[PDB]
Amino acid sequence: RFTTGLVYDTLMLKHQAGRIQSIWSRLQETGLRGKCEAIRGRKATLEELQTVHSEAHTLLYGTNPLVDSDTIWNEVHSAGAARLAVGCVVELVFKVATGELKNGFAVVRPPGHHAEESTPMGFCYFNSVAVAAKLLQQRLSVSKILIVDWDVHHGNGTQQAFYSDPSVLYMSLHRYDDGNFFPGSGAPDEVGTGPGVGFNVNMAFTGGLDPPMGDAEYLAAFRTVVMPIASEFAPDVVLVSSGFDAVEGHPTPLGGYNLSARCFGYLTKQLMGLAGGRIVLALEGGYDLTAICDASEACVSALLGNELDPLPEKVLQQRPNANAVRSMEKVMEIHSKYWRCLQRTTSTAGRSLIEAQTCE
Ligand SMILES: O=C(c1ccc(C(O)(O)C(F)(F)F)s1)N1CCn2c(-c3ccccc3)cnc2C1
Ligand SMILES: [K+]
Ligand SMILES: [K+]
Ligand SMILES: [Zn+2]
Repeated sequence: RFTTGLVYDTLMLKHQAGRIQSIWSRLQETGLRGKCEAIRGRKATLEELQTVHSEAHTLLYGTNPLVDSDTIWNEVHSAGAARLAVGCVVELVFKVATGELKNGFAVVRPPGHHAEESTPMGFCYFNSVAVAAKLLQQRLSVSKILIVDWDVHHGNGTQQAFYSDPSVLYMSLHRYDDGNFFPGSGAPDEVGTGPGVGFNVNMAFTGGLDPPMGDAEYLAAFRTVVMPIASEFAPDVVLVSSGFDAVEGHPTPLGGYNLSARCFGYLTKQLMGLAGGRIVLALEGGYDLTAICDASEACVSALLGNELDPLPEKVLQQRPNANAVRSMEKVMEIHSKYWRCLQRTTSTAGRSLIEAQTCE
């Protein structure tokens, strides 16, 4: 059936209910699982992993040496789970990209976007989303790939992986606060290198939690930075590093923002307007079970084409806070040098959604 894909595998579970098991259960209980096609995953091959990572890294963490969660064998299993997470994502990406499925959501762990060429970090061993993109390039010759990363932390590995490639547009929305938030990378001025100059976009929020960024601020960032640039780029496939740690309920250092889960349904629906709807979302961060389950539900519902719960009038009427406007305007200023959609006008970043619409 030409519909929404899901990927999930119990061999990724720690105990052999955590995050991915709670999400899977929510999708079952709400009936959304019933409307999707659940595919079978597989371990990534060592060669696939080596499209992004070094042979030495892949051999060390990818190979089995041959479980109490409070021993070193917990981390050995997590590295195994990571190898499996990459093959689950690759499989879903290819089924959507070939037209077998319309779109997809990958319920996987551990996350991948912090993993660098030969350095695991931030709970990440292998960069699943980056590996998928490389394989779409090398095996299907896909001309344009947009990667959107809306986990609250900068996706340092994915930026690295494509920093000189103009055929892949990497766009990260993250808390930055002038280099004082993990992992410390992803300044707005990091725009790419060589031929890839201008094809790396760091929508970096600065100013701290005075006040925290919420729905109005991210919707405005999408209106002003993400969709204008993404539309002009005109990708053939969209991949999303879909972390949900920006949702309300994730405290100050391991989160700090007050997004609603509902807002991610709307962000998804917007992204569904590109690439003919060829979109796959892969779970990254977020850890509050209720928040990540609410958000995963909202995203899958959007992908299935269901009618979304209307955002509260309060959100639609809210002008973004001054820190958010300052942050958006700094990003636009830098990227006007590279994108026609940012050269034409002056900033309307301070308007609410209704105001932006009314003035059009
Ligand atoms: O910010 C992170 C994250 C690592 C990975 C994060 C993620 O992006 O949400 C991912 F990768 F899991 F999806 S978020 N840190 C910094 C704080 N931290 C800690 C803390 C230790 C002491 C006090 C507060 C936090 C343990 N491990 C970490 C990793
Ligand atoms: K991000
Ligand atoms: K790039
Ligand atoms: Zn995160």
